[PDB]
Amino acid sequence: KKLLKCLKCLL
Amino acid sequence: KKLLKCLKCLL
Repeated sequence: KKLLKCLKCLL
Repeated sequence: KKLLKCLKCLL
């Protein structure tokens, strides 16, 4: 939903 | 996290 959130979610 | 959830989350 946001870029830093995406990184946190994927990792 | 899961594929159908991703679709729902993106759209």
